[PDB]
Amino acid sequence: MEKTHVQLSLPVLQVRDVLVRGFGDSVEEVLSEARQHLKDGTCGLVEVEKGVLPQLEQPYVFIKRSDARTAPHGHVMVELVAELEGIQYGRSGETLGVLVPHVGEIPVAYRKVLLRKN
Ligand SMILES: O=C(O)Cc1csc2ccccc12
Repeated sequence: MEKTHVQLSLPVLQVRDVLVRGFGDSVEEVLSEARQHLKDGTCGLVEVEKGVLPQLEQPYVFIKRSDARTAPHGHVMVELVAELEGIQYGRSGETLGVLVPHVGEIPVAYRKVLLRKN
């Protein structure tokens, strides 16, 4: 069945290339859709710098580090946290980036993660 964590290599996208700038319209929807796109191989990652979040659509889905002691098989352990109007749904570690749908944009790198599914 579904293991608790899955190894994934996520394409890193530049913010100005992203065509679909979020996963939906509520905290529960964006987390659900993020998880579905991760399962389908159609999720990208944008690294957060000044100017990035105002160019994307709320609610946001972040991947954040879930454990800063080890990174098994060269993949950092992460979990999902959503944000709407400055309030976060989950508490976790440092942000690795914001997740968005991937619809064919050309990435600039890949980020290896070990994702906690739920
Ligand atoms: O391990 C799998 O084949 C399933 C899977 C890959 S990414 C993700 C995200 C949420 C729920 C399930 C999954």
